[PDB]
Amino acid sequence: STGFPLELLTRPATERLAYFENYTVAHPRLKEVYEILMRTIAEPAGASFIFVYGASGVGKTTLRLRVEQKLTELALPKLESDRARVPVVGIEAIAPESRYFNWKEYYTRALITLEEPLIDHKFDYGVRGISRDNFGKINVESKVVAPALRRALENALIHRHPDVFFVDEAQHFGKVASGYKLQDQLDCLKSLANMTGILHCLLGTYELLTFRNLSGQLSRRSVDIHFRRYCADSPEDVQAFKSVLLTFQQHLPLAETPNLVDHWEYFYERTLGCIGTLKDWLKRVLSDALDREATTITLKDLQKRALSVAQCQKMFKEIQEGERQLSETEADVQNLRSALGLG
Amino acid sequence: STGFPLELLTRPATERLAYFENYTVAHPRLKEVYEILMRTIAEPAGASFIFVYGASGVGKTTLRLRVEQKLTELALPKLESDRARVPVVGIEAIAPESRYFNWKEYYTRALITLEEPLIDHKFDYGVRGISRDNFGKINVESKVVAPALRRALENALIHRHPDVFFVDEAQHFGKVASGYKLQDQLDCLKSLANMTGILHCLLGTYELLTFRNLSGQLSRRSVDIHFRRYCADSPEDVQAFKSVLLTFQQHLPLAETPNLVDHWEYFYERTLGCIGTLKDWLKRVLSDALDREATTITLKDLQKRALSVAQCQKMFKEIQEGERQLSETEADVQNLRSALGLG
Ligand SMILES: Nc1ncnc2c1ncn2[C@@H]1O[C@H](COP(=O)(O)OP(=O)(O)OP(=O)(O)O)[C@@H](O)[C@H]1O
Ligand SMILES: Nc1ncnc2c1ncn2[C@@H]1O[C@H](COP(=O)(O)OP(=O)(O)OP(=O)(O)O)[C@@H](O)[C@H]1O
Ligand SMILES: [Mg+2]
Ligand SMILES: [Mg+2]
Repeated sequence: STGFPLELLTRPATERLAYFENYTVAHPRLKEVYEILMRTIAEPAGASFIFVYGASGVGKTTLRLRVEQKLTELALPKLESDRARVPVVGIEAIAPESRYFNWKEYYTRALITLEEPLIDHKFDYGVRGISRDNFGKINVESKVVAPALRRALENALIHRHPDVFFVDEAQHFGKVASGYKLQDQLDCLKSLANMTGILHCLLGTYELLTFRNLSGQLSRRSVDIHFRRYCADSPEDVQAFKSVLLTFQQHLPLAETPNLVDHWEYFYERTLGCIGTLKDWLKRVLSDALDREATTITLKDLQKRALSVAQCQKMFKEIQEGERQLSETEADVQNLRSALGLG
Repeated sequence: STGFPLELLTRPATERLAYFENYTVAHPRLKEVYEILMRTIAEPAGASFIFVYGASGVGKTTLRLRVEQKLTELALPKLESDRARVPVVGIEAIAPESRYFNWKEYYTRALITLEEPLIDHKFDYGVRGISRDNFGKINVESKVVAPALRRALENALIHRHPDVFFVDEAQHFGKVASGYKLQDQLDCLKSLANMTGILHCLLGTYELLTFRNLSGQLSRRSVDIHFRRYCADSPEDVQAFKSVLLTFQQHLPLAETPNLVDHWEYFYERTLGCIGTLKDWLKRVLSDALDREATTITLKDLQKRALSVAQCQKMFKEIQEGERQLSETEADVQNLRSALGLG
């Protein structure tokens, strides 16, 4: 069957909720973005950054988890033969309490997350302020200055040599005081990548376009992957969203399968085509309908956990201007030819 | 009976005062908001913030206490088997002495409040500057810097894994020196909730509306619960307020039960429909009556401990602006569909 296992109706509420939460659906936009990211991570070819722009509810974190799992699986059979190598290191950027981004905490937490192998792996990193402990976790004193932590992190990266270096929620890199300091931040990241030869992938919302093409040297070693949502002007995206809604309602662990394709306009209204937001909405609706033990979902149930109109109104405002910066037209190509003299 | 026990008349005034103090009434708005908050807490579904707006007088603190007690009771049967688990942790935000909201005190106070379990729970907090003592109290020195406290708090939250982390008086988060820093504070909170996976509930007055819509990412993961007051324009709210007044006068431990529905316009005028204001005003009147040993209450007595016209006039100005900003109309949906192209 193309739907959920019908045995779940005998199971209690927790099992059905867990099954619905653990389900990952495959849709064309996620598939194409995942394929492009796999291709650009297989060989960087003189690139140090992968910029993955995606709106609030597009699947950035779950895509990162999926690619992390696939990279670990692909590295597994040679990992049995080759040691001193991690497949992938995944970290998330921290929004600082102060006005500027704190690089010392970033470096120490990068060392913490990267350095969790089995205790047999000993390297004796540089600087005397970094070591192991009795629990096997790296201890970092408060007296170590930021360049020392950077040198130790560089040594760890060049030793382990991960395939990619994931920095989730990369929007937090833009919290600085000086207007021009954005270039300096991105150049610091580039310098960290260069000595280690480690491809960095930055995941963030459409705000991350502030780091897009702020320098030509940085523009050369960056790859722009757009995790586009589903539009409404294009009938193809509308049909894709309808099909994904059909797949979701097909696999909902309920006694009566609800009909959802009728109010596709309603579902698009409160999700803007985002897939993670729709999945969370359906999860909350399922939890509500399963607390009352109702054999189905009712419209008013969708109205209960739907996001506020003000919330969805503004999300479109930042998405619409975000896509405008990412819009590539034939006019831009012609100006490139005219500037280059190739006309 | 539907009112206070008649035996309390023989008892001295202290027990009558205590009984009226601990007595709590159930009214439709409080029940609805409590149900919504419990539903949101049970299945956050990728939501890290619950912004519980409400005027000063709606019962936000009492709602928080009731939710805390009910969650503790619900988690008790599972807490019998599984240990090292706190059902719910609640802390109150502190208005800073300086011009900026300090985060070091917030982190250390969250660590103190979160970590008060049975001494058998040992988790060896990160960073060497935080440890236990001879009296079971968390020791935090001035040696540690704010990122170290943040790391220790994050590890403690991950290990304990509370269902929800209540933050009362959340308006104090707005004490900043820069306008963009107001968004930066919420970004820091979002990162803290993301990297630990702990649901954060913000309870505050209508000045919390400055945190309502800012960045699409924050809007996607921020539930809005409105603890609306009882308006006078709608007859249903007037009837509910009159029912609350009637049960309050039924529950007043006096030899003679006064007539309170008659002066419902006055109460309102001096309470604006907030149940907490009515409750504490009646508490003051009853305390005066018990001090005078008077069998009943008079309007005069109400006039003695009422609220000044200037006080209530400032109340309605902030409430009027708070409800105006939170007003969701069908016209607003029309622009959203028109902007989305679904009209
Ligand atoms: N294809 C998918 N299948 C199942 N669940 C998905 C899918 N895409 C997203 N989700 C859900 O979305 C959530 C993960 O967050 P998601 O990656 O969608 O966020 P984002 O909006 O891209 O980023 P951010 O966390 O920065 O706002 C999880 O609840 C996950 O179940
Ligand atoms: N439903 C209720 N039944 C009884 N007493 C209530 C009720 N709601 C509020 N109170 C009273 O209100 C007081 C608690 O403060 P309350 O939560 O009402 O304040 P608030 O205005 O919502 O919040 P804040 O403290 O931020 O101003 C107590 O005196 C409590 O007895
Ligand atoms: Mg995400
Ligand atoms: Mg209160």
